[PDB]
Amino acid sequence: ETFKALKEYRCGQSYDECEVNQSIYYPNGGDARKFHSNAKPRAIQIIFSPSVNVRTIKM
Amino acid sequence: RDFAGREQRLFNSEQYNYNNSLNGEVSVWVYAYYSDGSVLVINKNSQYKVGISETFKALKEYRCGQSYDECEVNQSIYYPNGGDARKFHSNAKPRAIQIIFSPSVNVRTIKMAKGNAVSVPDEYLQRSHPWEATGIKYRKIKRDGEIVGYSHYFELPHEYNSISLAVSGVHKNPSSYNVGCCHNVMDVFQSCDLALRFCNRYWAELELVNHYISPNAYPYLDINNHSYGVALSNRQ
Amino acid sequence: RDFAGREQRLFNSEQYNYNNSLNGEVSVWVYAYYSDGSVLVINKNSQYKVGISETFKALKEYRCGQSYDECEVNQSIYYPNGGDARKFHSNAKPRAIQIIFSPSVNVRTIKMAKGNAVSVPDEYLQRSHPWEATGIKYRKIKRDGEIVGYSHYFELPHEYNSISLAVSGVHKNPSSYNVGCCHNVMDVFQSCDLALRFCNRYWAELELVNHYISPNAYPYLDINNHSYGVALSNRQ
Amino acid sequence: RDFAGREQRLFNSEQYNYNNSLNGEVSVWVYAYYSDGSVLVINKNSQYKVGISETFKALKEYRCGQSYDECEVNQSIYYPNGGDARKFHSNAKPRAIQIIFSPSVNVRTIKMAKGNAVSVPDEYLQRSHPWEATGIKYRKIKRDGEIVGYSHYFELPHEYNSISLAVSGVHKNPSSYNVGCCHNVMDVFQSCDLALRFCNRYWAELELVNHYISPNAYPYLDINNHSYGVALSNRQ
Repeated sequence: ETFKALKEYRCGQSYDECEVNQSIYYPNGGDARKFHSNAKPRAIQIIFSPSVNVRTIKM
Repeated sequence: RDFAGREQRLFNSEQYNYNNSLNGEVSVWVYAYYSDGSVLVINKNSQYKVGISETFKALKEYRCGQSYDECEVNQSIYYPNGGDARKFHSNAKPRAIQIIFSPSVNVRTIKMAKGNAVSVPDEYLQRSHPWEATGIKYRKIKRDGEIVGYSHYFELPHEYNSISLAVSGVHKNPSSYNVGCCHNVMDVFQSCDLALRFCNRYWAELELVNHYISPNAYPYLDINNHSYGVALSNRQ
Repeated sequence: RDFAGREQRLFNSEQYNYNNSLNGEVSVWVYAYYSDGSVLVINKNSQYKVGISETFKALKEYRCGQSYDECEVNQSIYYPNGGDARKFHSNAKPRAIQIIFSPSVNVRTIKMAKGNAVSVPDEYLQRSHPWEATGIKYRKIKRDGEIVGYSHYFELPHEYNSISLAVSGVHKNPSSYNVGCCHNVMDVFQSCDLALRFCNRYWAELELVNHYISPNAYPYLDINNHSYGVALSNRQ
Repeated sequence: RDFAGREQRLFNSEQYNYNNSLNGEVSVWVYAYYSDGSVLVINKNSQYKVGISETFKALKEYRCGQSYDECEVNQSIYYPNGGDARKFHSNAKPRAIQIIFSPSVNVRTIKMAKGNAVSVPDEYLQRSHPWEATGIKYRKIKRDGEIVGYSHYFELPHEYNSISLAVSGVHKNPSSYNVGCCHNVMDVFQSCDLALRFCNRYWAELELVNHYISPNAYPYLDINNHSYGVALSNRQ
């Protein structure tokens, strides 16, 4: 996934968040009205099924 | 005895050489140029081999935060007079494309499928070879006598230039070790999963050079034929 | 014989001392910190004594020019499962609070009522003392060895930290003259009417420091524990 | 020898008695009842004395997340035929009011200023006493023979019942210690700053009883004359 694809999207509920992205790709590159976008993930968890071979996992 | 000097030159040379090793990246970028002066970039970075494939509709200009008519434009491009569009020429169609590869590609492996608007490489499927080997057309992007990238640039200036596009290249490998043979083939399959994609639309080529090409040390060739990138081999 | 020097030092000392006199201001600020990095400030400035009191709803983030769901969030915070909200945690809830007093406060008079979301100080009214004397928790904000303000900072990092908040302090008075006794009591009642309030939401702590704290010569303690303010007593 | 029993009775009695001490809360609630069956509650909780004051406009129904016409309604209520409203009777006007005090009030100190729509207590300012002492009208809200609160209920069923409203009561003090005399007067001034306010609109009296009155152990008297609250003095 891209950076943008991991951000929160609430279907049925954007211009500012486009500029947030621009300001994250390059410092001071965007015209965003916020210091921290709450649509950014705070954490990630990766889970594999027990059928994986753990030694082959790559990130 | 100038060890700072020696280590600076080795640090840059190691970067050059690592990228060109079989442990390093190969990268492709597709730039689509619109009449409003904005530029869409799609980038993919992967080990072993890399490519990008987009539909006609995916290459058209989209300004996030700023559609029914453009849906009908598409219908009228798939089949003549097939849509109910209120415009002769959509300004969301790209006017030109530039394909850039990293210097770690082998240029002889570059392949391009430049289809029509319904995603057929050469008029009808029955007569289509699925790609063309276009490496001979790529120009060297050079800085300080070093090849920093490879460029293919083509205009789509005619009303009939309505395209789907895919491109692919393989990382150089001047060894006789086949990275896709039985010993490593599953690692190539994993590389498909591990490739990282980026896309964004910049309002102007200036913004593209200043905030995308340059900060990332990427190669670029601008509309005035000026080369951008960073030479590293045996350089301080 | 350097009269410019002497007068500069006296001008600053007079400012320090005037503020600490019974003719001077006492000021309180409440800063609420949101997860988007924005900061709401509420300030009150008054003679004799000063305070601020806000409801749970009043402390939540409001971006002017940029609601039904947040109304239901409130209902679900007043009573568990009492609302029809489409979110587990409202990002409009403050994550932290900082209380700052001017150096003219008497720290021993500081009182705080930190209620629950229905404005009850300590679980049920029947068992609530209406305030706590929290002065012992205030840190000195210092510049150049001078106390420029007093700070109490507390996080609300848990889902259950849903608060109403009031704070109050009295201007220092090392005299035995009671400003609230019969000779001056009506002037204290008028001071209630005369207090000036300010509130605003700044997009970042940077903007708060640059455009609110610093231009006004106010004390501040930032999230990196850095002190801001202006030392004036016997200083040029 | 049943110490669990004894301690349970003392725990409840201590709550009853603490609230009635000079260290405890006194609380007032104003309930405004609308024709759609919704109820606005305003609560204030403070030491020593407490009150609420609202304008005519502030008492009208507001459904958050769900105005020009209602602005003109106001104009036509301030002066007859003064507005351009598209309705004879605004359903946002309250139909009734209930004032409830905590049992820690002294009923003889209760005062109410029930003004007209332009906030004048009795027709013209020149002839207005600024309040009426209405304590004799308050009913005891009782549970198990214990007074859990005091209630004044009045309908506004006529088109001309268009009101501004303020109410105030003092915490009981059967001692001869004057809490507002010189030794404690500044603490009463701080209590003004420390009072906590709450307001909310519940869709039905059911929701008000279930999610506001009952969870908080507050007194209430419903439209069927049923009493709610918790008796604590010498009770398990």
